[PDB]
Amino acid sequence: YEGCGDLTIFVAVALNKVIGHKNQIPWPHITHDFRFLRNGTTYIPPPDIQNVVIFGRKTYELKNRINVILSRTVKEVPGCLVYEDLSTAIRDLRANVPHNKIFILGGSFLYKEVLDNGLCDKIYLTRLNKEYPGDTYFPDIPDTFEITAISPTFSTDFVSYDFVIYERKPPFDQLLMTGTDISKPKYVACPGVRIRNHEEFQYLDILADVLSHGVLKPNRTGTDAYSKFGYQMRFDLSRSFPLLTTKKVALRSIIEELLWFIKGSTNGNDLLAKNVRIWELNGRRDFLDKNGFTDREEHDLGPIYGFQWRHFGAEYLDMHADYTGKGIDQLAEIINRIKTNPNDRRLIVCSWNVSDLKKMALPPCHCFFQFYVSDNKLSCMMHQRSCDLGLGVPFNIASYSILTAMVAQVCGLGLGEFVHNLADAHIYVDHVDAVTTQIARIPHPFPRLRLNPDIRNIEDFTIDDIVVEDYVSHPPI
Amino acid sequence: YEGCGDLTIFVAVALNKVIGHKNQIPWPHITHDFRFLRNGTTYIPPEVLSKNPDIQNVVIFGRKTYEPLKNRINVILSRTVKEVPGCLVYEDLSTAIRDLRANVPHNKIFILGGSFLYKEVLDNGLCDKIYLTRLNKEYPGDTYFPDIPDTFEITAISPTFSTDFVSYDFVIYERKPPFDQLLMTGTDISKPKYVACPGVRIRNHEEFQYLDILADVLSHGVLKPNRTGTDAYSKFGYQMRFDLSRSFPLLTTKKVALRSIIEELLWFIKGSTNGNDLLAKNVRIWELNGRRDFLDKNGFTDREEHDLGPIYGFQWRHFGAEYLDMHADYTGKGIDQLAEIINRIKTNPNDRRLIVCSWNVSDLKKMALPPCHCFFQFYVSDNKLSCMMHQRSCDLGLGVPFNIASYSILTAMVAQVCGLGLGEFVHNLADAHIYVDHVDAVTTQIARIPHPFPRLRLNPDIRNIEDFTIDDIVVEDYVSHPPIPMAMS
Ligand SMILES: [Cl-]
Ligand SMILES: [Cl-]
Repeated sequence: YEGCGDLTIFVAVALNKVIGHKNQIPWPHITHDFRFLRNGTTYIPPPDIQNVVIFGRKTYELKNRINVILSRTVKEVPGCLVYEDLSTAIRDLRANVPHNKIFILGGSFLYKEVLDNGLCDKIYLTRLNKEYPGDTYFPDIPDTFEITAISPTFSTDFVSYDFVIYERKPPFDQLLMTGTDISKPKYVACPGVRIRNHEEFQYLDILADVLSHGVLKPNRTGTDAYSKFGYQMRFDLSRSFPLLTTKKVALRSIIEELLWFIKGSTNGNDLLAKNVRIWELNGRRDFLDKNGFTDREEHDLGPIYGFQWRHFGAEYLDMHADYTGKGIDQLAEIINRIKTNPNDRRLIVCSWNVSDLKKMALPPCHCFFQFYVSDNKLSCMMHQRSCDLGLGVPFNIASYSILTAMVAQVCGLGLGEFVHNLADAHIYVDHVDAVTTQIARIPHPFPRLRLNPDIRNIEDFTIDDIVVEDYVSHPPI
Repeated sequence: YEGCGDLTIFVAVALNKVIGHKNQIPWPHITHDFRFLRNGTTYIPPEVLSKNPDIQNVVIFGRKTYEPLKNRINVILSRTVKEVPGCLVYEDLSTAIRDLRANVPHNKIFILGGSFLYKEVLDNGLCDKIYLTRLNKEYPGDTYFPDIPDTFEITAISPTFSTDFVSYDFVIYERKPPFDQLLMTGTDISKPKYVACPGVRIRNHEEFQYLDILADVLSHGVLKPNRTGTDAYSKFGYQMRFDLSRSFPLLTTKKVALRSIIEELLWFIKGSTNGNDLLAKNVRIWELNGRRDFLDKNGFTDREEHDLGPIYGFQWRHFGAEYLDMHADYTGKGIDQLAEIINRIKTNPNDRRLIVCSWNVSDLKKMALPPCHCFFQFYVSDNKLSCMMHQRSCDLGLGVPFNIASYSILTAMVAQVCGLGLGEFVHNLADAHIYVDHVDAVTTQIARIPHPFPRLRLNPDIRNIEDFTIDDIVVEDYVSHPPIPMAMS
């Protein structure tokens, strides 16, 4: 295979490695993916030259490109060049047919032959987060390749997906003009990935930033933490559901917790009854008496989140009390105001009720969020005063992404962005090794969120009405 | 001068253009400036370094310039000394360069001064690049750097730095994308309508954060109505940060009324809700919103003129108190958040709950305006105080520059009283907008090249935050472009 190196693959691959079913594409058409494949395969560095596109006899369909077929069962096709061998086809085109670049568009045998003889330098692979029935498969990529580029996660009504590139294996004034010493972070997330458009990299980079540059200082828990202050992350909720994929995150507890905030409950038995334990330790006899709540029942958590959302300013008594018509129903008012005046700049739910702090088991961590409406899409921004990057923050991202999607449905709006402000972002010293493993993992396409579309009031959502589809993740750490 | 082009200048220059005084540096030494000059004049590209291991840069001066500059070929121009301890000497510049390039293997030639040498280099177009340390203070002197020809523009700006006695930055003046990066966005493969200072390619001045946001909102913001009747271009979610140990971020691209910012802050701190307290000091920030017509239109029909309700100050000092009117005595009532958080910082700086919140949901309806700067959080690490503030509604043209300054002063005040050094101010913008009638103003502003930021000096004797007065809060070395008129809508 002399002179047949540097061939580029384009392919779309399901989660179970299927690329074809009965000579057809095993999934419903992804228009986006064909826009992508076209754009990549027609690009000419900046007169009438074209790129070459090669496929096997099976691949049953291309404009503005040279088409080359590999068959031993046909030598004539309308419009196409035909060859019996890959060896023969590459040598011939590169000597006698003037072109820019050669792409390989498929048949498993074409891909296996291209891969087995080390003839491919680059693979543009559309990753689909779903298994599809099939009979034709993309061969395993040899350990000789790594992913160097990742796009944002996208989605259709039936799958989430992205594009990757696999490949084989700074001017002085930019340093001088910082004003600081001219002469490398101890930790870098996925150093091999050079084009880093997956939203999850926002999170990996922050982990890496805190471990590299955070100050080791103490805190209320006893265990110390590396800490740094001030970050902002954004997630496009029209596109994907930002549930982290570099480790497995379970959401059942997060969703029950959100629903419980929405019901305005301060009763921790409501969660335990569903075997949700997030809040258990903070409702126990020990923790309560230690924090001065001698006179309160176990699992009475005080006027925390849910109380503030539905009853801000009401006098708290106990978790059994009736607070209907008491205090200000922030959540209800703000949903109403979104429907009635989407341009309002005060679409805020504040849990940081300063008067009620002394009565709370834990003062709120996600203290404050604000909605925004622009072109019929709902955005949300949330302030998080204390941010556990090891264990906490990933649940918080999902929670407020789900809430925003919930509020958008009931208000008849599309989805914009969740913007998450982190104040004291920290990694506890015990988690340094878990995190080091995490930032080394290449992220999968994010999942999608599907809400029951019949639900028209925020109070009517239940756990079955909130489904995350197509969640592929690395193992739990 | 055949073959005598691309000479590179390094120079340090006062606001009045003085580079020398009695053969001495006019200002107290800036060691940072020497390290900068050193690093710039001794740098060899690794390409060249590997193919010539011992190669050095050349550095030229006239006899006058009185310190050999290690790791460089020191060249010295004179007509009155034929040899110097370990240097090359020449009658004139012309021959120096010709000889150096013909017969003395070197990497790059730098011109380190004498006015006449700078003058000769500029006049004859021999220089392609100037590395200039800008000082925001005039100093007495007798040697000046020549005016820089209109043929040069600034292409790089460092962060603003400061010493005990001046603020300064570094700039570069100069004469005059891979396909996978585009494909892998997943979106269109093929320019924003507005770009701030497009000639500046290295953009480390912090003010660029604010200038880039102005351009972003103009380029991509959505025009939307609001409660003022004047519409605005609007976009959601930004974050800016300012290093308050290096400089005070008073915007330089327009003249900002510092005095009005300070009086307003002191007014918040005292917990006052009487707009007359500001008017009595000819500060008019709040006048429109305490007016009869505006109070009545928003239902505050039995309220006294310029009684603004339980806004900011009241919330900082008396959160949860019952508001009666602006004359009522509230001492002891409500929760004194400012006092308590100040106390928490001293007692336990690693507390993760150092929050002052003005967004009192129970009091929103009694307010003239619900607060725009809702909520701020303090943070300590390495004995440095940082602050993060959430602004729900951000008037980019008029309000935001005041906010940045206001909270930077506050963080400095709180730092001083807690015995802390200075960290960062971190500004979170939610609804960031440009009103339609500020569009020309801002387009003017974003083309202007930032000056180095000023410095903040607090009276060190003040130990309680309530004892600060305007004389105690000084901003030094403020250089700015002219003011830009903008209507309050
Ligand atoms: Cl407003
Ligand atoms: Cl905490």
